[PDB]
Amino acid sequence: GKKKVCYYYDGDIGNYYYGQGHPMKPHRIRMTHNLLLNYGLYRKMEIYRPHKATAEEMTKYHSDEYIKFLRSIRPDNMSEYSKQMQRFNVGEDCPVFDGLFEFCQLSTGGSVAGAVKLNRQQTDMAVNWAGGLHHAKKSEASGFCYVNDIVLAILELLKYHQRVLYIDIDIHHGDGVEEAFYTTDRVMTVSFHKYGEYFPGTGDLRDIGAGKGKYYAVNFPMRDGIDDESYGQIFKPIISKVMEMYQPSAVVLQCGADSLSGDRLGCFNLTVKGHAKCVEVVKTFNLPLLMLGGGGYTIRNVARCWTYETAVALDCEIPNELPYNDYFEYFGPDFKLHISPSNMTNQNTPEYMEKIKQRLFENLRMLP
Ligand SMILES: CCC(O)(O)CCCCC[C@H](NC(=O)[C@H]1CC12CCN(C)CC2)c1nc(-c2ccc3nc(C)ccc3c2)c[nH]1
Ligand SMILES: [Ca+2]
Ligand SMILES: [Ca+2]
Ligand SMILES: [Zn+2]
Repeated sequence: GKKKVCYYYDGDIGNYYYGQGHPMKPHRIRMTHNLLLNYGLYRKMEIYRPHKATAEEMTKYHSDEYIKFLRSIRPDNMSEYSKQMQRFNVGEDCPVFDGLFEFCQLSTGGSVAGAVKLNRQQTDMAVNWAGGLHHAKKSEASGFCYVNDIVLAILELLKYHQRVLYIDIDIHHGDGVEEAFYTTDRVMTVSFHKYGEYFPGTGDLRDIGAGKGKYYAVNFPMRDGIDDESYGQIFKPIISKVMEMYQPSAVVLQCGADSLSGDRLGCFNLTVKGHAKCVEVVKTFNLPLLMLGGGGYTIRNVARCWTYETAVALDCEIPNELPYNDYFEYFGPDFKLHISPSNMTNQNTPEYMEKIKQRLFENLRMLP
């Protein structure tokens, strides 16, 4: 039936700025919030302002030196940290910007607070669109991510859940999360991503985990142009088999919107309905679920996507005609919620999709 949904948002999140020309735009979180408020989606959700996660909470995964660096570096003192900046990969993709640490604290706070709420059985679903920063490593920033809120949220869920399933539908491989849990069977990581001449270069079909974690990392490598039909045909069968074999007690779903058609950095062809079908599939298993954001670089489409996925979480039908909102002009020329796919060729033939699915099924047969 219909579930209780808790949503995490801090009104200051949209003011963090990565710099001119940087594709990562925290303002998309504020556009999402304003659109979902104007659709009236606040009437059915408990809205919470996340606390600022402490350096101590972040060191449950990240190194003390790395978190100390993030808490200390500022654009005005960067000159004195050239050595640490290289060591921690702070540069073009992961720049130093005003309020960087506070941005990490808010992104992380939402994810950890959502995990605590789920652990206490006070909600069925927890949503943090500011989270899902899946590339951050133990002592290194990567791919616009500095603190891995997902790993921290999973560590929190592991306090009450023996097995946690992580699913990542961002176009980029969820490498930081996969790496963090690569040698354990208490987390199964499943990533669907573009693979081949594409960041971060990891997520081959043959990367399946190591030691006690062997068979607990699942990667579905895809080519350009995947559409709703093709994605839908492999997502539900894979997730159903993973649910059957692994029997997780909690799920974390990274909803990176850069897998949508027309994304500035992505080359997939999903519509908002095709992307949201993943949320519908996961929600059907009736397990405690933490829904997170991630990529998404055509910001009007990210706001549409996450507003629709919040409506999906709430089992609320919302009209295609967009309500008036603070960013109404960004949704022209149509002013509709749903998007059309492009004429791009789907390089993922039906035979390729079935072959990769069958290889993943062989690996899933190896679970106990
Ligand atoms: C939030 C989750 C997520 O969606 O998975 C994150 C995606 C991260 C993508 C990172 C990717 N990085 C890369 O491909 C790494 C090899 C390089 C080195 C750095 N240059 C700037 C780009 C090539 C990349 N970087 C860019 C890019 C494009 C334009 C930029 N423009 C500016 C001004 C600054 C940084 C810029 C970075 C595109 N692709
Ligand atoms: Ca992914
Ligand atoms: Ca694992
Ligand atoms: Zn991405």
